[PDB]
Amino acid sequence: GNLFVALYDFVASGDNTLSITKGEKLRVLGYNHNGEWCEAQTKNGQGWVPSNYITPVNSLEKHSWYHGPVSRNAAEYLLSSGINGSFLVRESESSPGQRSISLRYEGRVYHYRINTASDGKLYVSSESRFNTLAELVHHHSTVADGLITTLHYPAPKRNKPTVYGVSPNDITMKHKLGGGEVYEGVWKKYSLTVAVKTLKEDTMEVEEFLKEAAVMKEIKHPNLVQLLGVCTREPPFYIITEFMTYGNLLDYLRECNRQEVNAVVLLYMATQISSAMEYLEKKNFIHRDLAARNCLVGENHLVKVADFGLSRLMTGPIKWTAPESLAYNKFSIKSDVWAFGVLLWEIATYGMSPYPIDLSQVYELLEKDRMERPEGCPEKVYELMRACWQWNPSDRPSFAEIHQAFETMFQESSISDEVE
Ligand SMILES: O=C(Nc1ccc(OC(F)(F)Cl)cc1)c1cnc(N2CC[C@@H](O)C2)c(-c2ccn[nH]2)c1
Ligand SMILES: COc1cc2ncnc(Nc3ccc(Oc4ccccc4)cc3)c2cc1OC
Ligand SMILES: [Cl-]
Repeated sequence: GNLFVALYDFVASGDNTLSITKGEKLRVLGYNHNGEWCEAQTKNGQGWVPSNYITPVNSLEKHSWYHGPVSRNAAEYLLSSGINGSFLVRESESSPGQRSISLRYEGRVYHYRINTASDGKLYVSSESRFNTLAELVHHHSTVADGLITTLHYPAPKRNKPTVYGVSPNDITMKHKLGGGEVYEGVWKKYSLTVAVKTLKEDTMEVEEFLKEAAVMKEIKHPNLVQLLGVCTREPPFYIITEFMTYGNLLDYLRECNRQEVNAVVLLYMATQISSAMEYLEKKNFIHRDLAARNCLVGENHLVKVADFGLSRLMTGPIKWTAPESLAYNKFSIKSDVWAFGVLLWEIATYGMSPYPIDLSQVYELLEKDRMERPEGCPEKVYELMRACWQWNPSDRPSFAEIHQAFETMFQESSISDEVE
């Protein structure tokens, strides 16, 4: 009804950004070039606001139980911390317009489809159809009516929506890491915590460091780290990226509390990384340094991938390479598929050192037959990483194929159930 409602809290602290509290009423006056920001007027003032942080009043997103387009296993992770009656309504990522209800009950997560009849009345069971989705959700929150339990408690959001650009349109240096290249720091103009990477050369050339970053600036995916800025005017070049509070994926995995980080969490991270790699491959970009250290962990196990196009740097890296990448200097997605298979072995092993096996002869060890089953790794997952390690690179599945497998691997089961 011409009005908008804020879905997430946003602190302004920006050029002309407007602070919004969840549930505030907004009148939208316009949008910026990319649409990631929109000018809004509220009872307090006028200013720019992230577009994904607010939704139209007539929108179905105004409801808490509607999480928009959500992966099936992402929804399963969302319901992992729930109780009986915990539920969410999601849009199918593979085919949009298809709606599903994910409902948690006694440790299980059940998925139901909201099918539309010839009348257009959406329904879950054929005996009760409704004109609108809100009617159906209200009815199934009143009685179960064919569901295993009533839709009682909408699931909370996993993370705030990702925005591209700190503004609609060198600086403070904090502590580095501790040791045992990348520093944490503050941007004053927007007063936000960022990560700054310094570098020397070899891969970081004179004109490549600027023309390559232009392609990197166009890297925009929820599971890919965002290149906020670059500073090439000083002998130490600065790479400004988002900040992830939990840091290294390998360090997280080795120190994590496995009761909180269970098999569903592991598949959530794997699906995130696979979707990031699918986005990178579909754009014809090669990561080249895929591994656990180059991934980062965020809130609610939000995983992002960094160090893409980095190739060199840090280095204080043999086992994550393709057999054809170090023998003949290959540049391909399939090498990244091999690195992804090693990464998934690491995830299945909770961060164990790969090939645990003489390094000085590992190449040969591969000319004939690869790591064995981790304890509890489902045979499907080992099969996937097995395909990811092929002597001929053409025989390895695409990252899109890997993601499609991952989503449909446990359609009639649970990864927690299929541990053994
Ligand atoms: O959950 C586990 N694996 C998993 C989860 C999700 C997967 O799918 C994906 F998609 F997420 Cl990769 C794939 C694998 C798991 C549980 N327990 C384990 N332990 C055995 C020794 C004991 O102390 C603890 C191990 C293990 C074996 C070797 N090291 N660790 C693994
Ligand atoms: C809490 O601990 C950490 C938090 C982090 N938060 C964000 N980023 C990190 N690492 C990073 C930063 C910039 C960078 O530069 C590039 C970015 C993309 C592509 C190429 C280069 C590479 C890695 C972090 C590292 C951390 O400890 C290892
Ligand atoms: Cl929306």
